[PDB]
Amino acid sequence: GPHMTNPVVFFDVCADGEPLGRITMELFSNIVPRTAENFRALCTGEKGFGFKNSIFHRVIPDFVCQGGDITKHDGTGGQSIYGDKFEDENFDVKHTGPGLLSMANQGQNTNNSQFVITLKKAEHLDFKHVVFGFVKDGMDTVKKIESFGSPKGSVCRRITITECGQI
Ligand SMILES: [Cl-]
Repeated sequence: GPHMTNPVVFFDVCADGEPLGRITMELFSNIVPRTAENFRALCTGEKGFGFKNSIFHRVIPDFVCQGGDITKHDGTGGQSIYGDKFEDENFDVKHTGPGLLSMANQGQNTNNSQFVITLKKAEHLDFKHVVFGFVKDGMDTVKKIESFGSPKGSVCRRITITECGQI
């Protein structure tokens, strides 16, 4: 669960030139170490690729803010530090409320770099998507991102991760 030894990472987010603030996230390395490590390394950029300058390409109010397509920047791409895809590590954490970080996928064992931040409980994603962290500060920034979304997910401003890293 939450723990002092878990890594902490951040995104600084902008919407068409407007600063939205910083999201700070704790990653459950103690539950899903491979999945947490992937996300952490993508935040620092240490493998030579990562989340910096990527966008939130799909935002559905009352559901998710989705980003992490670092290879195509449109929802069709993504890549992990382990290759194009990696396994669903476990489903020990459920989608019990807002502010959870969960891996996007297109089927079993197809995790890459795409992720969502939840805006609500989502039981239907349990045993389907791996939850690997939570927003510890900056949920206000997440609600700003939500404000630019729409029912089908298109966004009215380009929402970018202008800086990111590990605390
Ligand atoms: Cl302890």
